[PDB]
Amino acid sequence: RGSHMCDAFVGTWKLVSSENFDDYMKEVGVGFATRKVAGMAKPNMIISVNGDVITIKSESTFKNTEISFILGQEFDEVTADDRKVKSTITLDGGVLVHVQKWDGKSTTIKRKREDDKLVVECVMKGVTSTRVYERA
Ligand SMILES: COc1ccc(S(=O)(=O)Nc2cc(C(=O)O)ccc2F)c2ccccc12
Repeated sequence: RGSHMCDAFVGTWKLVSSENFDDYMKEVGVGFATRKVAGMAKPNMIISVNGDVITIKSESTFKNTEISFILGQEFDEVTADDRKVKSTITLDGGVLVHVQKWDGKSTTIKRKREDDKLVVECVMKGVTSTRVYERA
């Protein structure tokens, strides 16, 4: 197989900034103790592409997680904060758009490349958070 545009995401990334994530987590419904421990974490994110399958791994002192998915195809995800969600990830103009659905709720996480960074923007009921990763 040849190159794909989404190979721009591939690599090893480290969190360098996080803005408003506590208020986002409150809107998502994350409990106090999990918010405090999860907000401290400075994860590494490892993204790989193999054929049609994209794999996103996160490693941190809080939790290790791994999702593998095909664009546009719904999957089951257990999130780092222990929600059991239905997830669908698509590519819209270079941006990975990830919708998580659970318990009648929904949140959207966008991942995009900007300069040498990977920018993660999430939104829940009007509350947004921005988390920025750099190459590790
Ligand atoms: C480290 O505590 C977490 C790790 C991951 C998730 S999430 O469900 O994967 N969504 C997500 C991930 C990122 C990221 O990886 O930076 C940025 C914004 C997000 F909404 C969490 C979701 C809720 C609370 C804590 C989470």
